[PDB]
Amino acid sequence: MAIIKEFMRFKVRMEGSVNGHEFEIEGEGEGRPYEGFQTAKLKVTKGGPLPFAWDILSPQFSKAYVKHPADIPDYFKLSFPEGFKWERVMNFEDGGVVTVTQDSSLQDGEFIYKVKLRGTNFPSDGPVMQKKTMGWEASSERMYPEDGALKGEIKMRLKLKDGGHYTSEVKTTYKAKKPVQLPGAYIVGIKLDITSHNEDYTIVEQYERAEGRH
Ligand SMILES: [Mg+2]
Repeated sequence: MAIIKEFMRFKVRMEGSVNGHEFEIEGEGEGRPYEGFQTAKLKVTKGGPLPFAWDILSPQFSKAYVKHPADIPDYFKLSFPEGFKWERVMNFEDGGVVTVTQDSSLQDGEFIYKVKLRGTNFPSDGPVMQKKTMGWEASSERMYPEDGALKGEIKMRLKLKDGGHYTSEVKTTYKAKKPVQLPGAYIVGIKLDITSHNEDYTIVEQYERAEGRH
């Protein structure tokens, strides 16, 4: 029967560095892929506590869980079980840069995610390295087919604790491991929130809702 069930779990591992500080994270998540929501519980397993804002990592922890209207081919779901890769660059307005690569697959009944991230050039006195952030505004990820993959572009807005925001220009390329039907251009509306964290953000739970529309 259907490869992807109405309820699905995942496991994730991230290896990363930000301004040369190495860390690892392991987590697990679950959600309802056709309804477009999911939760994740992440643990810093190496390199904790992190000396920077969790918020730059949160968008790196799951595109199988986007609700898609029936007339827009669901590139992500169609790619399983083999799955898809994605690569991302986030150019923040004060010059920090985060580059990410990710592999998604369906193995032994659950999604498996492997992420590698490199952040550099965050100013030492900036909101990222000083942990002065408080979560992302809703995003519209503009998806368009290009050069045989699905490209997404976002101008993301990170809220500041004091009031105000901090901007990032994001480009992602999502590419199935086997050829799959690409959609036309469309938009994925996304909202991500940290719903729980321990004091030093070595255990973090986050909730995301995502839905495609024309
Ligand atoms: Mg299993």
